[PDB]
Amino acid sequence: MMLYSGRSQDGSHLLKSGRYLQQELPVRIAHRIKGFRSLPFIIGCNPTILHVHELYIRAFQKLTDFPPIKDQADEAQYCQLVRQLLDDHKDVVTLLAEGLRESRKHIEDEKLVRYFLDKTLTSRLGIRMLATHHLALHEDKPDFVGIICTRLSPKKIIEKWVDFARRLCEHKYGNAPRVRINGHVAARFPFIPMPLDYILPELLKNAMRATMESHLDTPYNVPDVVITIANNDVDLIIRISDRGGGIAHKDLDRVMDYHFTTAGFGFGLPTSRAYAEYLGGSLQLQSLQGIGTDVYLRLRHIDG
Amino acid sequence: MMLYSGRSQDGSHLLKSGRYLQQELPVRIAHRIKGFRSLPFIIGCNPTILHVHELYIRAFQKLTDFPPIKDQADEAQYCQLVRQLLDDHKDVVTLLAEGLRESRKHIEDEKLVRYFLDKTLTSRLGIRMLATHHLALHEDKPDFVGIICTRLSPKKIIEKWVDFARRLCEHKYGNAPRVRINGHVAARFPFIPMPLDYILPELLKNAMRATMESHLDTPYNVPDVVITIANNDVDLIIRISDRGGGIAHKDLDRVMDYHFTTAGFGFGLPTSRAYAEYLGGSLQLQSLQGIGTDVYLRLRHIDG
Ligand SMILES: Nc1ncnc2c1ncn2[C@@H]1O[C@H](COP(=O)(O)OP(=O)(O)O)[C@@H](O)[C@H]1O
Ligand SMILES: Nc1ncnc2c1ncn2[C@@H]1O[C@H](COP(=O)(O)OP(=O)(O)O)[C@@H](O)[C@H]1O
Ligand SMILES: CC(C)CC(=O)C(=O)O
Ligand SMILES: CC(C)CC(=O)C(=O)O
Ligand SMILES: [K+]
Ligand SMILES: [K+]
Ligand SMILES: [Mg+2]
Ligand SMILES: [Mg+2]
Repeated sequence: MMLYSGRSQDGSHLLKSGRYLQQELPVRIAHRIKGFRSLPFIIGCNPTILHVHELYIRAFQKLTDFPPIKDQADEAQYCQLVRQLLDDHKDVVTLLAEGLRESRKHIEDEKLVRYFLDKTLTSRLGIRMLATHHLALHEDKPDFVGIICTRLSPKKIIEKWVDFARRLCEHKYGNAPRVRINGHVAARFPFIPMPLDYILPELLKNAMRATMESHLDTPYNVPDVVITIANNDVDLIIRISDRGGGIAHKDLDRVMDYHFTTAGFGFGLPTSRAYAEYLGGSLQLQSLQGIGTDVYLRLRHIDG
Repeated sequence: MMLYSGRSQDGSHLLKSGRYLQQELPVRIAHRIKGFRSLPFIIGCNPTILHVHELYIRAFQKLTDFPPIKDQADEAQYCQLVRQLLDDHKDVVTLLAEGLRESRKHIEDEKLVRYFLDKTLTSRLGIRMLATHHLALHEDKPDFVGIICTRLSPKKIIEKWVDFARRLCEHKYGNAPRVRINGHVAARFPFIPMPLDYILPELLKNAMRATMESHLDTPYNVPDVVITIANNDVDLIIRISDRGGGIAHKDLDRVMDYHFTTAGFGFGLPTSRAYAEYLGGSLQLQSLQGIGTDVYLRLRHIDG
């Protein structure tokens, strides 16, 4: 999958981009439909799963019904369709979580659901990146070409999600750990924010929850979460280290399972890992039981 | 393999211990000999490998020639033999490193040498622990039963090796990183020091070297190495985190190979990992290229 960095004045690059998207979306949607068609019958019969299955069929129908893009007029209407579909599918992760929660227990092969979700969610991420990139090409935001930030600061985007997670945490516990950021705090490079926008708040919420729940006696005084940025020519590494007591030995093999939670659907970790690996990186956990957890997010730098 | 914690007044436990050792050593030595007999011919013909092979045969001969232990008089002489053998074999790791260094290049299957060394070095560690434990049973050291410390402080033993590594480092570079220790600094529990005595200085030397070599402009002012102790009911975790620049992507798949070094034989990491895993734990590396490395040593608590 490619994100067109091309720019032009007649607006021809918008046409080429739209034509590529028009070519690409139906194919990738068809792959998701095949995934639904191959789900174990008893899972596929779940009304929420069926609802999502039908959304995808409906998406494929609308996309294939759209005439080949001939001019900017057509391209403009196609963008309307894509916006509609993006919105129609915005709750898909949540619907799948819900539909699978109970139903998947009716199945011996637990590998199956994991594979279906990894494949379905990462293909969806890719689909949404492509579509959103095309739409964003019409925008005149500085330092962006579509959804590509030409000079992303890891520190800045981390801070954005830190403020977000801290507010959620303060609402629930009356306080939140402070976050310190160190390492390559001045790094700036071309990068696509979207996956960080998913992953970072998931990891931050986990770290803050763990910290508060292990400090119930001193909610007014909890250990900082410490984030380290390492930027090299190959990848970006973001280490998130907390003193929230660690992931217990008895839970460790379970925490990367969809649905597993000690508490919201238990999707944060497996989804984040699937996204990271889909993009050529990884997500690794180091548990110091009794002390805390280090989470390492790695993402490959831009292929230009 | 079992370390007899039994104690008695007639000195009968020394007899039982000796009889067990007399039973156990020849068998385990015979296994090492089989390992030499199965080495690729061209490696087995290396004169240094042949020398080590012959040492093991000679060990097996002496052990099997020793009459069955009947009384404390016999047990005492057996201890003399064991002391001799421990001393005769003290340079074995170094001889194997040397004999294998070139010779192993004459071999397609690089898996072979790794397996031979993992197996040979860990079996040897076990053999030396057992023998040294028996000898130590004659000692009256407080807080020890043989080589088992009844109340080991991880902080204390870490500090011992910190002082050791720092002196080596200062000798070579004119300075050494300071080391801070945090987490469960007051932990005390029954534990066998011997494996830590191998592993800790290896990891500390790596961390200090990396730190000095990445700070050649400011040898008088280098970042601390930070060690975190986590003690729980399952394992002991010792995390050693440095700011020495990390292990490069191009080296990462090689650093756990025997002989691989960027500089002394390149044995520190693979040996430490083999020892940790032999004892039911592990050794894991997290590289933040451009920033530093976290090394996680885990060792299972005592099985009583
Ligand atoms: N930093 C952490 N410290 C301690 N436990 C954690 C941490 N991160 C995740 N976990 C554990 O992993 C489980 C799975 O996390 P996740 O997939 O994000 O789902 P959720 O947060 O919805 O439970 C959590 O319920 C929690 O028990
Ligand atoms: N903490 C560290 N930081 C950077 N590089 C490291 C670190 N630890 C190990 N290495 C790399 O791994 C290689 C292998 O280490 P090791 O097996 O201990 O052998 P040696 O120290 O003899 O080279 C080292 O040469 C070094 O390049
Ligand atoms: C292009 C849309 C159908 C978006 C999509 O695939 C999804 O979010 O599920
Ligand atoms: C008992 C000894 C022979 C010691 C040993 O096996 C060794 O160190 O190689
Ligand atoms: K989970
Ligand atoms: K090595
Ligand atoms: Mg979560
Ligand atoms: Mg070393």
